[PDB]
Amino acid sequence: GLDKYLPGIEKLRRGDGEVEVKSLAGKLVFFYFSASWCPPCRGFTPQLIEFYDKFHESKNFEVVFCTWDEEEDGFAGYFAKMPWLAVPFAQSEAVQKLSKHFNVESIPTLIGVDADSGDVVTTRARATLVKDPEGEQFPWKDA
Repeated sequence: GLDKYLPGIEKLRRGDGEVEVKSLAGKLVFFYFSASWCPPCRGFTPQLIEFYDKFHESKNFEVVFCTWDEEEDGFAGYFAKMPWLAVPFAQSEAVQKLSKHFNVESIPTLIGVDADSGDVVTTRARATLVKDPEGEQFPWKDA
């Protein structure tokens, strides 16, 4: 499923180490496009962390940080503040291609896909999450 979005990437960062992309089986996967330099990201990130801590297990999803930072030691200090996963900085090319695939023109953006089928579930989770903190309408399915 996730082969389409992250061609040939087999591992993702988690805290200080990594995890196999295989460990995402069965989950809804949210790609989070953000950067340390982005002003509206600052306010949205804590809202996403709150939702994630409350619901990642019970609503069975994962978040994968897809960085738009272009400085290496930017990224790392920035991802250290997040509880979820990240595309490794060295694989920024995959992130750029993913961003184009989903027509992400601005950040923050949050796109949810089904790990197993690859189907896109929601492209507007950044807007809907802020209006639905208790996830009553999760996963905010696209028309």
